[PDB]
Amino acid sequence: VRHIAIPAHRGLITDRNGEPLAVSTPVTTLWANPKELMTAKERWPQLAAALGQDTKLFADRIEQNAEREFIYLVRGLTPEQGEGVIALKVPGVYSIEEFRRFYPAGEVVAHAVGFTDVDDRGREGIELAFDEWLAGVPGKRQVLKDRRGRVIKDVQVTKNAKPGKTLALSIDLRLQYLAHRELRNALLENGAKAGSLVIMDVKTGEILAMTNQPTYNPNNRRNLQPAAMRNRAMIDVFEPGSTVKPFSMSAALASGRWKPSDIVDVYPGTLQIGRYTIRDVSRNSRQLDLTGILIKSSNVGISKIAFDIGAESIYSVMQQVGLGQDTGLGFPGERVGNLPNHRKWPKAETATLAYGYGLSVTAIQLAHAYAALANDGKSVPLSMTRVDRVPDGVQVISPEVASTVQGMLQQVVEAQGGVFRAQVPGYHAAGKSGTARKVNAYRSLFAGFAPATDPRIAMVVVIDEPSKAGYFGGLVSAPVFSKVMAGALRLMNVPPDNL
Ligand SMILES: *C(=O)[C@H](CN1CC(C(=O)NCCN2C(=O)c3cc(O)c(O)cc3C2=O)=C(C(=O)O)N1)NC(=O)/C(=N\OC(C)(C)C(=O)O)c1csc(N)n1
Repeated sequence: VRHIAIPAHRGLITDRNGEPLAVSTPVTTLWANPKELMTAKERWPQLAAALGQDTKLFADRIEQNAEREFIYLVRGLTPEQGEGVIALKVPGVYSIEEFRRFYPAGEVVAHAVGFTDVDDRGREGIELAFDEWLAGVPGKRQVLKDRRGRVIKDVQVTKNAKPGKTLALSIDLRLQYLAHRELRNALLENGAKAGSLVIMDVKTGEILAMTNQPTYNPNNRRNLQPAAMRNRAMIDVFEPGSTVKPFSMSAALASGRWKPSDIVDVYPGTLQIGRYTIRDVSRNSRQLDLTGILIKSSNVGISKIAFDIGAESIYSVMQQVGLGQDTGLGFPGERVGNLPNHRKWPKAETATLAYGYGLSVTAIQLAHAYAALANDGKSVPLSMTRVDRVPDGVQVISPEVASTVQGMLQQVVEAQGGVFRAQVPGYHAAGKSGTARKVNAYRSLFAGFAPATDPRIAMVVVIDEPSKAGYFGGLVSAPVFSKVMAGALRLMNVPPDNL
């Protein structure tokens, strides 16, 4: 008499609308008692054939395990294939009924959902993070064996298996599909190495979509590079560059010393700070109002504002909206990044902070920060699960500064010489481009939200090493935001505010 495991049914993972993302399917494991097999050698070759094993390698194996009462023959056949080889009636060949994950959306949601191992344990993504909730508790059954390992009776069930619990993700499979296709299309269109796209509900903290390129089929994980398994939206850190300028502007408008119509002189489009040189791409400007600084992405303009208000006020807004701060999702391998702090801020670091140099963030943090700005300065906690009861937000930017900065980002998108590729047919949209030279090689960024009049959705597009002549965020990333924001607002029945 021994006690042996009854595997629990692993909980269904669904999208927010109940569409299956991870399903436990019944499969059959074959095992053999070698001590029984050793009395039916004439049966081995037929049994070897049936397992697609070679006659002599199979016989070498049984011989080598002749002292044992258990070995695995094969794991995870269908119930039909399993029943096919049990029907050969080979002494000492036995059937365990098991569960195996199937992922109906495959590579589309692989980074978020993750996978289980052959033992049905969660090892990546949601499968790992919610493993206790999904696995349930195994059962035990009492099994009498004769003295040479022959299973005879099933004496009783000692303890019943408790099933796993259903888990509904925040992901909307319809937005996930749209996000997946358009990031793939832009990646191919730009000969890009990698990229990420994140969509947030600005009101609920919910991640409606999270896709990366490259991806992999979790149903077929054989001969698979690590690179394609990385959930880059959460585990990759990058410099966000000029996409942080709206947080600098937030500190400027909250200081009491700046309003949108104020002028900064950026001539000649450079500014020497000790040994270091601050440089604009476009160097044909003198006076720029604060909206112009964002439209022309003048590093010199935001630097002079940063000198006047102090890095401390800028650091604080960036810390508050979650840049380089723990998200608290508890997701495997999640990076925090780095928001550098100083006891006393020097000049050079005051400027670089203000335009997103020497800062490290995730696509998720950047999306969360834009979510807070869109939701009138209120940060709602992030969830990867369906939110039925929305937790209270924290007011991180005053509602009036948030509303002024939204208006300015609406201008970045809609005004003359603005980022017109980010415009969303039938809607007012708002956002900020960025371009990071990595240490030539570029990262193209667009972060924004829509509709501008009552924000619903925040979105970040990161394309890593576009290899065509176009590398600027406004060229590469902005058109992706456009197509994916259009489809997302329509799938979510958001009334057009620009008709
Ligand atoms: C923030 O991301 C800063 C500043 N960049 C500048 C900029 C940009 O210049 N985009 C617009 C470029 N540009 C046009 O597309 C365009 C089109 C027309 O029709 C006209 O007439 C003019 C122009 C025009 O000037 C960025 C943006 O995408 O918004 N932001 N980035 C940096 O400071 C760093 N990278 O600088 C560059 C990319 C110039 C470089 O090659 O080094 C940076 C920040 S963090 C990091 N690692 N690098």
